[PDB]
Amino acid sequence: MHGAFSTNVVASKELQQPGSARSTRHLEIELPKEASYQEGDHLGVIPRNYEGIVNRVTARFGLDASQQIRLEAAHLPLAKTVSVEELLQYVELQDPVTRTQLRAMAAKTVAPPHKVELEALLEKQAYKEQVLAKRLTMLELLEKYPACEMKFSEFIALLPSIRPRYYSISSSPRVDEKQASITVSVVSGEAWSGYGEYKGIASNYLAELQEGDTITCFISTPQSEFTLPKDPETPLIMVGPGTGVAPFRGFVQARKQLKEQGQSLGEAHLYFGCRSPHEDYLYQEELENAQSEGIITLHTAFSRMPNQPKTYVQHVMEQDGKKLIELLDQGAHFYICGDGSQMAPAVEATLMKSYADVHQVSEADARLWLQQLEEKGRYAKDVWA
Ligand SMILES: Cc1cc2nc3c(=O)[nH]c(=O)nc-3n(C[C@H](O)[C@H](O)[C@H](O)COP(=O)(O)OP(=O)(O)OC[C@H]3O[C@@H](n4cnc5c(N)ncnc54)[C@H](O)[C@@H]3O)c2cc1C
Repeated sequence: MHGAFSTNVVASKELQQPGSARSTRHLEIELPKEASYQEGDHLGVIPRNYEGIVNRVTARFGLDASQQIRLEAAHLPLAKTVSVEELLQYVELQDPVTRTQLRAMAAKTVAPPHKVELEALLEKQAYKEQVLAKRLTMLELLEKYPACEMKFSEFIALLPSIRPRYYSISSSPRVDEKQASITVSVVSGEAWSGYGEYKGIASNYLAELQEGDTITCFISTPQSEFTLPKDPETPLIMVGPGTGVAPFRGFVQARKQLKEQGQSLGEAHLYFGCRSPHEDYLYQEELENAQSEGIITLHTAFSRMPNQPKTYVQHVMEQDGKKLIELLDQGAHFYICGDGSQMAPAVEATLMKSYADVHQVSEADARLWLQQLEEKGRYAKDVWA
């Protein structure tokens, strides 16, 4: 289920502070009559490959972007004439090199030591350590091996089809049913492969869009429900550092409308973490206003404030253990969003340890407690790698 539609960008702006070395974007997108969404839904984005990486390919093959050509034997337009540059928007250009890809290159290689090296990469250990660990691509190996006689049409056909990227919708449909926002951390750094500068495909595509540009996307609803309790007095604990705040911005906007409609709201704790308020404290103004209107209680942790200890949300949670565990005993829902590889597990461990300490039980009893909480639908994750 990818029921995709084309539509316009209504806003696009930077969320980090002037002089941050990093970027996080906020985009507002319009939705057509047929689409609709709910808090905790995702936007599926079909991205385009950026100019830099398209030019690296046409340069390697000595081709002009506009050169029309036709293929025949990825989801490629076959038996149609189509330029090179548009063919190149159908495929992934920076996935690790596959074993099929390596064999194809080896077979077209006429410098013998270079063939020995490409074949070396097929072995189990080398493949794990030099290809997969560093995310070494076919493109980077073609640039390294200019006398590999592979040709464009064989290149294009060996590549995977371009995949969508998911973003947690950061707005509530209770404010505007036909407009949705996303919050996009921009992937950028030195390539782990060693070949220059790395840019994440969808995130840099999204970062470069402007008001009036079009975008192809669809609404996706996750198998794991990530929604507010049915009763607005049921207490919430939300942990969402960095771009993890995204779905909680939707939660905040929802609660704010429910209040404006006379509903009473219970406690809602938002644990937010970032480097610094001088840098990446996304939506600070909105979140401080929300807190002032009693929509949330806000707890921050800063990793890089001069003259302060490095603080993460789990450290703050641990200080607040007693209170957070009493809340969960009264029927609170707990939510985590953001980084699933390090932050989520550590937050989970701190929650269980708070339980163990408060209720004087074993770690096994604390683990069973969390298991039961999840099975009741009260412990939800919107995390990613
Ligand atoms: C359910 C879900 C919800 C999500 N919600 C959000 C969200 O709300 N906001 C958000 O910003 N993202 C979100 N993501 C992540 C998002 O979908 C994209 O994966 C992310 O934006 C990166 O995709 P990309 O195309 O820009 O980069 P890609 O081109 O796909 O590259 C991604 C890969 O590059 C790797 N990489 C990173 N740095 C380097 C480097 N220097 N050298 C080599 N490789 C590197 C990454 O580890 C990753 O493996 C979500 C993901 C999921 C699954």
